[PDB]
Amino acid sequence: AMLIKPKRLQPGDIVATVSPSWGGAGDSEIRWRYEQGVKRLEEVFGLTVVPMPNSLKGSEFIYNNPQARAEDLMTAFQDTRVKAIIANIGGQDSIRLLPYIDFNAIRENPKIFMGYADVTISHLFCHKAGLSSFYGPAILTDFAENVEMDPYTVEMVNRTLFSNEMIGEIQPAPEWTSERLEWIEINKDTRRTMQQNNGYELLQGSTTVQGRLIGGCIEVLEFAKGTELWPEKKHWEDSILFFETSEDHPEPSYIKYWLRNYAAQGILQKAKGIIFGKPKDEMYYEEYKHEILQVMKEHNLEDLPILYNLNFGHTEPKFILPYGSMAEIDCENGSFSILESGVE
Amino acid sequence: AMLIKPKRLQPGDIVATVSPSWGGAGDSEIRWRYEQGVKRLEEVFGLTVVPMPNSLKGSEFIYNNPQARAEDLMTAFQDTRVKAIIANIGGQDSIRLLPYIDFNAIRENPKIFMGYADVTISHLFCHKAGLSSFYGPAILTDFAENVEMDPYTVEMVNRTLFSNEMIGEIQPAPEWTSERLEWIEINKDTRRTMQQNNGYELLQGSTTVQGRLIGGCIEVLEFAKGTELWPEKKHWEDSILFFETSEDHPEPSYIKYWLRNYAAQGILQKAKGIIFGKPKDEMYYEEYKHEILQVMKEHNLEDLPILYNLNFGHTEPKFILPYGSMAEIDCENGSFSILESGVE
Repeated sequence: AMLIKPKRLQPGDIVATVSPSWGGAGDSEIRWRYEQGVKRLEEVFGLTVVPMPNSLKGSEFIYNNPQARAEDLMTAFQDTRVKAIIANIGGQDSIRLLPYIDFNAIRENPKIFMGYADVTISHLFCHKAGLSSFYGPAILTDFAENVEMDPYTVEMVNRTLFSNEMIGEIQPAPEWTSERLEWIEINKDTRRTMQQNNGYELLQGSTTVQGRLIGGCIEVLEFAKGTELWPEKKHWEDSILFFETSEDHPEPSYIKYWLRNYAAQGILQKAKGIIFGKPKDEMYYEEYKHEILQVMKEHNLEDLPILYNLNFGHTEPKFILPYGSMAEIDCENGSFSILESGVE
Repeated sequence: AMLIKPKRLQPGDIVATVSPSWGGAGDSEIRWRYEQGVKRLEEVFGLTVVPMPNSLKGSEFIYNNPQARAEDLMTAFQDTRVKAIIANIGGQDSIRLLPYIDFNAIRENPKIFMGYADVTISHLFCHKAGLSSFYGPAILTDFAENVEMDPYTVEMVNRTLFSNEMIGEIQPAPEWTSERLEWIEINKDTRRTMQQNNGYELLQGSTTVQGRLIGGCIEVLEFAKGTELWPEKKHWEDSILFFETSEDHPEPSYIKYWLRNYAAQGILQKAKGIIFGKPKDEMYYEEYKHEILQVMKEHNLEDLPILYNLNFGHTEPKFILPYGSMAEIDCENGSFSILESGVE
C-alpha cells in the first residue's frame, strides 16, 4: 500500500465541513438542509461539526473564488483538532482549485476526507499527496436525508470510519432511491419513495481477483486526465477500478469513449477487476452494460471480472470506498468485499 | 518550427486512400461514392488514386481489425511512390490503432496526410513522429460531393498542397451545408441544400497575435488525453488552437468541461489565440459562445483573441489547416491568415 491510512473517528471528535465545489449549502433556502445534516453528525455519531470560514458564504461567492475554497481545505487539514473532513456537496468546477493546493499540507496532516461526485477531484488531491481518502456520503445528500438517515449508510459509516476492524463483505442495500425531492424546508417531514433492490450483477469473469481500489465518478475523472492531478502509473498496477455515473445521465456512447481512453492509457489492461455503481434512477441500466462489454471485447479483456449495480455513486443509500484499500471481486458468488479496515 | 513540412503535390503523383476509422468505403452500397470522390481527384487535380489493401474490405471487417487498418497506414508511408495519403472518412474508434503504429515508419517517410473528425488521432500519429499533417477534407465527404465539388474546397486544396507560396488570408465561404443526404447511388444527381454564411465572429480580444496551429476535433482530442499520443509540452507554447465539434452535437456544458481541462493543463494560458469551426447544422451556435467566454472568464483570459464560425470541421465547404504552421488572428480586421506554405 502506498497511501497513508488515517486514524479512526470517535465521539467528541471535531469534523470540518467544506464546499470544494458548489457552495449551495450557504444559500438561504438550502441552509436548513445543511443544519439537518450537521444535526445527524452530532446526534447519531456524537461528533462536533465546524464549518470552515468560507464554506457557507454562498454559491455565488464560492464560484468566483476557487482560491477561497482551497484555503478552506488547507485550514481544515492544518488544524490538529479536526479529525475528519466531509464535503457538503458536489458540483463541477473544483478542478479550478488545482493551482492553489499545497499537497504537502495534506501529506503531513493525514485525516479522514470523504465525499463523492465532483469531490472526486478533491480525492485526487489527497491521493497525489499520498493520503487515502473515502469515496462516500456527503452532508447535503446523505447525512441530511429527511425524517431519518438510511440504516444502511449509518452502518457503513460505523464500519469504515468508527471501527478499526476489517470491513469485509459488502451486502447490497435492501432498498434504494434517487427520487427528486427539492431541498426546500417545506419537505423536511416527507419521506422519499424507495424502490426495491436487485443485488449485484456480474457482467463477466470467472475467478476471484484482488486489487487496490481507485477511480470515482467517471465523468469527473475526465476533468483530471492529462493534468498533473492524474495518479502515477504505479497506482493503476493490480487495481480494482470503480466507476459511477452522475445525475446528468451520460449517454451510453460516452461511457464507451471514456473506457476506450482507459485502454488507450493501458489502465484497463492493468486492472484485476472493475465494479460499477448503480446509475441514477437506473437510467441506461441495460445500455451501459452493452457498451462496457463491447469495449472489453474490443480489447481482449473478456475475462476481466466486472461487478455491476453496487450501492455507491449518485444513488442512496451508499457504502464507503477507501482509496488504495485492498478489495475482492468474488465471481463465483457474485460478491464484493474490502479486505482491510478503512482506518488505522 | 518543430514539424517537418512535406513536399508539394503535382499532377501525376500517386495518392493513397486509407480507412483509419469507419470502413464503410468498401461496402457494396457505398463503393459508388468512393469511386465518385476518386473520379474528382483524377479529373480535377489530375492525381493517381490507389486503394490500400485493407481499406475497402468493408465496415465490419475493418471494425474488427484495427491492426489491418494500421498496416494500411504503414504501407502507404513506407512506399516511396506515394506522395499523399487521404483518409476516406472519419469514425470513432481510430484510437484502437495505437498499439499497432510504428512511428519510425512515419518519420522516415515524410508525406502529405489529410483528413478530419476522427482522423484527428491519425494526425497525432504524425505529430508525435514529428511530421506536419493537414486537417482538412476526406474522400467520402468532400471530394465525393454530389454533382460537383465545391470551388471553395478545390481552391484551398490547390493553395495548400499544390502551391509552395504563402497561403495567406483565408476568406470565409459564401454558403455552407451539413445537410444529411444518404450516400446511396440513386441520390447521386441530387444536390444538397446550401445555407448562408455570415462570416467570422470575434468573441473577444483586440490584438494581432501569431502562433503555430495545433488542435482538431475537440471530442476526438479527448480520446488521446492522458495517453502517450498527447503532444509534448513544447508543442503547446505560443500556439493558435483550433477546435471543432462533431455530428454528435455535444452539450454546451461538455464544451465547458473540456475547455476547463485545457485550462487545468495550462494549455489555454500558453495560447496566443483560439479559433472555432462552425458546429454541424449550426446547432448550439449561441450556446457554445457563452460556455467559451465563461471559461475564459474563470481563468482571467478575457484578452485572448478568439475567432468563431470558421469554415472547417463537420461542415462543407472546408479549408485546410496544416499542423504547426504559423497562423495569425487579426482582431482589427477580424480575419484569419496562414503566414506559411502548407507544403515545401
